[PDB]
Amino acid sequence: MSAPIRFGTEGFRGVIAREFTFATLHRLAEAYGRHLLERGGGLVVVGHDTRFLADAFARALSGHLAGMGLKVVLLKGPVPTPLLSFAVRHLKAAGGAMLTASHNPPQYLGVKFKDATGGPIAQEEAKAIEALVPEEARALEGAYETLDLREAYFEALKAHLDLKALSGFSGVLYHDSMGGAGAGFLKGFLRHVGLEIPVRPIREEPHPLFHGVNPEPIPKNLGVTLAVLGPETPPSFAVATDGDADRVGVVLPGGVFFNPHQVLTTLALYRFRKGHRGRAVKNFAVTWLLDRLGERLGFGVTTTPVGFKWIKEEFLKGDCFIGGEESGGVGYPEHLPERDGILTSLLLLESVAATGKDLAEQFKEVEALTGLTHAYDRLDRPLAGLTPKGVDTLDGVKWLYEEAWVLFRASVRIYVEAQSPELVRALLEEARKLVEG
Repeated sequence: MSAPIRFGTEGFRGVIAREFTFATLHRLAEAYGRHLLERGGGLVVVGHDTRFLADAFARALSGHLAGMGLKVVLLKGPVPTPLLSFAVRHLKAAGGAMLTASHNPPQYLGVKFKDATGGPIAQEEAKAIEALVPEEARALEGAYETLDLREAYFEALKAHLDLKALSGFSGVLYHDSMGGAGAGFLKGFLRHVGLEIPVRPIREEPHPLFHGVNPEPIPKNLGVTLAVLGPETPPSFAVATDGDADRVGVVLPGGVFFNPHQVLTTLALYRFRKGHRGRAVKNFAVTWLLDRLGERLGFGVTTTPVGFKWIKEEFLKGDCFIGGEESGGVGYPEHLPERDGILTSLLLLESVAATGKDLAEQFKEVEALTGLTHAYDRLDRPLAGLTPKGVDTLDGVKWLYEEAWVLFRASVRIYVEAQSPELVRALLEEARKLVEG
């Protein structure tokens, strides 16, 4: 029969013109509209990133939903996922749909749904929408408004930043947009609040092929940025936002990569010292330095399986101050129960200005306070000369060691954290031979 449209951890994803076609988009639109009408209808906000035809798919989805009876607002131009999520809450909409494949290769596109709280829909809602996908659908049209909420988004951001402290930043901020939707948002925000902090753009021009790399802010896709920062000096640094800017990667002077674990713990420490209380939420693949920081300084740490839905559920409890993943996505409860790479970039900037220490130095302080050294890598039974100290199968299989951890996840992906990059590499080499044949 017709091609079954199965979702994959929130939303649908596929290769453009293969599984992700206008025909499939309209079937998904029908499912989503029926789902919303069953709950009272309302306003729906639609957005898209810079991927090829994302704009056309978004217009098609908007028209279809409008033709079904939903009030629709399509955000003007490519927008970061967090702006779409913000718009949903700001406009008091029943939900939102974002055309994006985030950090995935150029050929992919997908639809990611947000609920009224301005964050990813829960699994239960995802299943409900999936169940309503019809075998066949029509390219229904309808009238809708197209709005620009950039200014309002900037005003919302302002409310969660220490502008006085920010003005003290003495360096330059490089912003590698990777040809993605985060382009111009950092300069925009600063200009919006009259902060004369210089922002030097890198790959700012929107590009469906993201200038020849995957819009995932990791070393293999950051060659150009690692080069630009090579001869730079502290406290200047670069933030690289992914395709839809819900994630960020950092590059320091000398062309040194500052990973998600370093970003998350550095920001957790900074926010904690500013007085924020409650617990930090992290998925299963996040550094154990966060757990240690929490035990050392006095804040709880909740560990969840991989999937931001788990972090959002906890945020809505109202007793959290930060939530993060090993992929660069970080959420701030008092802002939105969503990953926001733009706010993450601005908080990193704030931390450097307020503390007077560049990111590398702030992380060194994290290592001092935790008493642990950090090294990490990912590749997709005792190992090396390490004596195991237990196993944890919350999500996948994690072998515990003294000062080292090895996680196997059959999504096979091997995540390793150890005291040195050399041990990390050795562990991966020995762990690998365990999945060979």
